[PDB]
Amino acid sequence: MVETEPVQGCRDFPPEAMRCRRHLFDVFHATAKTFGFEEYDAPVLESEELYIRKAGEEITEQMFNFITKGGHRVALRPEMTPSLARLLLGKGRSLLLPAKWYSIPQCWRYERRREHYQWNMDIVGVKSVSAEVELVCAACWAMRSLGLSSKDVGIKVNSRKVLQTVVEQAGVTSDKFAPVCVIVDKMEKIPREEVEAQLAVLGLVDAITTTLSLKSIDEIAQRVGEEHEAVKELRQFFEQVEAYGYGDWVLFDASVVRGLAYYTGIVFEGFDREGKFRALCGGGRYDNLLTTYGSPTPIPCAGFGFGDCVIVELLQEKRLLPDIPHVVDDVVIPFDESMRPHALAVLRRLRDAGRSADIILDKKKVVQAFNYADRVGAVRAVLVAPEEWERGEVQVKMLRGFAVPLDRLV
Amino acid sequence: MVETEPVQGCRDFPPEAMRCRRHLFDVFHATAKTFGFEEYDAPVLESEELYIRKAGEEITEQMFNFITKGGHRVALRPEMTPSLARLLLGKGRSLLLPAKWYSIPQCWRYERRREHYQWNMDIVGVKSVSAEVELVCAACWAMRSLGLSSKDVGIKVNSRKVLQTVVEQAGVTSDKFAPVCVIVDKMEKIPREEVEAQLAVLGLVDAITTTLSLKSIDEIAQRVGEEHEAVKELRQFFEQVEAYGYGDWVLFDASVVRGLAYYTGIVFEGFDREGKFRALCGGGRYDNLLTTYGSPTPIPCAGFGFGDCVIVELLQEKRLLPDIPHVVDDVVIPFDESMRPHALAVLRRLRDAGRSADIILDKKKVVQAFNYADRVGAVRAVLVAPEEWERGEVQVKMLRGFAVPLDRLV
Ligand SMILES: N[C@@H](Cc1c[nH]c[nH+]1)C(=O)O
Ligand SMILES: N[C@@H](Cc1c[nH]c[nH+]1)C(=O)O
Ligand SMILES: CSc1ccc(N)cc1
Ligand SMILES: CSc1ccc(N)cc1
Repeated sequence: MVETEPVQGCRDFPPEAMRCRRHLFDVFHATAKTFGFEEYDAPVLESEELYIRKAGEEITEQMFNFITKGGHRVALRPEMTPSLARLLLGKGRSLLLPAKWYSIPQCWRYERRREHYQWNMDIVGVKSVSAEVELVCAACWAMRSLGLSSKDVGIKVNSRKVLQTVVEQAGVTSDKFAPVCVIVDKMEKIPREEVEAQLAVLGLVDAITTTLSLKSIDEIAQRVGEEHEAVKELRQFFEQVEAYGYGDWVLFDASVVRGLAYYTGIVFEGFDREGKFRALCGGGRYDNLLTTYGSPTPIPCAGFGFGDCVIVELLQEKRLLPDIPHVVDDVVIPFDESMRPHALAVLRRLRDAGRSADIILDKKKVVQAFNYADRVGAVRAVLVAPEEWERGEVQVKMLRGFAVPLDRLV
Repeated sequence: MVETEPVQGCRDFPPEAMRCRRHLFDVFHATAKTFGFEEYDAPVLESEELYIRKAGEEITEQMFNFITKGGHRVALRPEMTPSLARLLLGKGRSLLLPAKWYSIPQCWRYERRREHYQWNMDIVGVKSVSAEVELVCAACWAMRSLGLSSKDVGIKVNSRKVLQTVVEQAGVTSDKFAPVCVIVDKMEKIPREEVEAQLAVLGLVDAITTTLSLKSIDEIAQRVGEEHEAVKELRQFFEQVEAYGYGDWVLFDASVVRGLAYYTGIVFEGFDREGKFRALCGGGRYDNLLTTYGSPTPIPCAGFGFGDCVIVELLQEKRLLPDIPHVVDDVVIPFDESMRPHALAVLRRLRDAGRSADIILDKKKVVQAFNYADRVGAVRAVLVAPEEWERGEVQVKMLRGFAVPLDRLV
C-alpha cells in the first residue's frame, strides 16, 4: 500500500479544506480589486543567488534550496519580494509608475510546516507614506472582510529611521544597520541577555533598548526632534489612516522592526489583541532593494505579506470559520436509464442558463438519487420521468414534486 | 546587476500576462462549477516513489526530481493524477462517492518549457461511460467558453479494451499491455520502423497496426464483435454526447491510445481541426490505479488534463485573445495635499459600496492625475477640490466635470 500522507511539513487540500482556503483567497483577491492592485506571478523556483543578503535572516537561514542536475544553484522561494524586484528590474523604463502589484504565492522553507501561502501586496514608485497607508488599510480591509473588528486585531506601526539615526549618531557605519534590525527583531522571542550578546557579537546597545521601549511619538519627538522625517511621516501616516476610517485599527509601537534586511522606513505588523498568536501580517518600506539589485535609479517600494495559517487559527478561535458545505443548483435525476438521453438535454439547458448542475451518473433508484442530491447540497432536484416528458415536463422539487415545462426551469 | 530573467524554462507573469492566464483560469473554474466539480489541491512536492510505474513513460522519464537535505527522494509533480489517488486512498471509506474533483496545478519536468499549468478534472466511483461523457463535455464546454467552435476543434475518442483483446488473443501476458500502449502512442511522432522496433524490443505487431488504423466503430464490430464491452461503451458514449448537444465536437479514432500507463478503457484527446497543434487536452478511464496503490476494493476513475499553452497558441491563432487592459471603477484625485484627508474619506465610501477605486498616491497636478486615471483604465475620475467640498460635493468625470453630492457617487 502507498504512502497516503503528504511530504513532510506540507498540506493536502481535499474539498472540505479547499473551501476554507478559497474563502480566504476570495477575500485577498476581492481586497486587491477594491484597492486597485494588479495580479502577477513568477516561478516558485528561483535562482538561489536571489536571496544571498548576508544579514543572518531567518528567511535566508531556512531556505529550501538544492542543486539542479545541471549544476545550477536554485531554491523554492521563501518569500515573493525578491521575485517582484526581478520582474520590476526587467521591465525597467517600460514599467509605468506608480504600480500596485499583488499575488498569493506558495512560499517554502526547510527545517513544523515547510510551506504556506502568502498574500503579497506592494506599491512601486511612491515616495510618500500614502503607500504605507494604503497597504495598511488593505490589510485591515481584508481582516474586516473576514469578520474581524478593531476589537479583535490591530496593526502596530513604527519607522526604522528612528533607530537609523541612533545607530548613525553612535558612529556605527551604516552597513551594520541591517544586521542590527535582524537581532533587535529577535528581542520578542529571545532574552535580553541573548539579544545583547548578538549586538556585541557584531562588534558593539543601551540607546537601542531605551528607544525600542519608547511608548509614543511625542516621546520620540523629544529624543529625535519634531521634524525628524520619521516624526513627520508617522503623523502623516496616522492622520491619513484616521481619515480613511481605520483609526481604531492602527497604533504606534517603537519595538516593531521586522526581521527582514531591506526595510528602510515605516514597518508594520498585524496582531491579535488577545496576545495569543504570532504576527498575522508584516511589511514596510524598502526604498533601496532595487538599487541593491542594480537599478540605475532608486525605486521607492513598500509592501507586506499576509500568511494563510495564523489568520485561520485566529478565525477558528473567534468562530468565524463555519464549515462551508458544497452547493450546486440542480441535480438532474433520470427515472431510469431509458431517460438518460432526455435527462442530458435537460442538464444541457440548466447549464446553458448559467446554473450549476449535476446529473446522476451511475444507475440507481430515485430515492437514493434524492439522498445523493441532498448530500451534495443541491438546491433543487429535477426528476426526468417518462410520464412528464410526454407532456414536455419534468418533476422539480426544492430541497431548501410540482411538474414544470422545460422552458420554465430556467 | 541581478539576473532579470526567470529560471531555465519557467515563465514570469507580469500583470499583462497574468490577465491572459486569469482569463483562462476563470473558464476552467467556471466550467467546473457548471459541471459540479469540487476544487482540491496537494503539494507540488511529492515523494518520488509516487511516479515509479516502470513502463517507459515520457512523464516519468522527464521527472524533475531531487534528494532533500535529509535523504528523502522527492520530486516536483509531473502530473496531478497520482496526487489525487493518494488523497482518495487516505479518505478511504469516509470518501462519499461518486466524487467529482478538479484543480489547476502547476506541473513540472526536467529536459523547451519545464513547467505548465494543467487543469485537472476527474470523476471517482462511476463504473459507466457517463463519466467519460461528462468529462468530454466539460472539455468542449471550456473550449466553447473561450470562443472556439466545433469547426475549430474536436475530441478524438477510443477505447483501450479493443487493443487489450487483440493483445490478449495474441497470447501476450497482460502485464505487457501498458508498455505496449506507451510505444503505440509514439506512432504519431516516431516512424513505423522505429515504433515497430520497440514492440520487438519488448519481446514480440501486425494486428496492432491494422486495428489502430480502423476508421470506424462498425469496422471494430466486424473485428471484435458488436457486443465487445468496448463497442457497447463507445455507442453509449457517443449517444450520450449526442444527446447533451455536443455531437459535432466528438468523433472516433482507433489510433488514440494516450501515453500514460494507467488507462484501462475509454481514452480521448482534444485537437485542432487544422492539424497545426499538439493535443489540447488528454484523458481516459483508469479503473486499476487505486488497486495498484493498494486499495482493498477497486475504485473506478476517469479524468483528463488540459494544459495552458497549446490552447493559448490556438486562441492566438484564431484571434480570440485580445489584450485585456486593466480596469478600475474610480480614480480619486485630490486637488492638492490639503485635500488628501477628504479624498480618503471619499475613497473609503466608494470602496464600501463595492467599487474598485484608486486614489492618487504621490503629489501631482490634476491634468497628470487625469492622464494616470486614463492609463490605468479608470471608468470615472472623481476630483476632490476645496470649492466643491464646501458644498458637500466632488467633481465627477466619465472617461468612457459635473459636480455630485457625496451620497450620490455610489
Ligand atoms: N517579504 C515580506 C513581506 C513584504 C512584501 N513586500 C514588502 N514586504 C515577508 O515575507 O514578510
Ligand atoms: N494525468 C493525465 C490527465 C488525466 C487526469 N485524470 C486522468 N487523466 C495527464 O497528465 O495527461
Ligand atoms: C509556515 S511555512 C513558511 C514558509 C516560508 C516562510 N518564510 C515562513 C513560513
Ligand atoms: C510544458 S511543461 C510540462 C510539464 C510536465 C508535463 N508532464 C508536460 C509538460
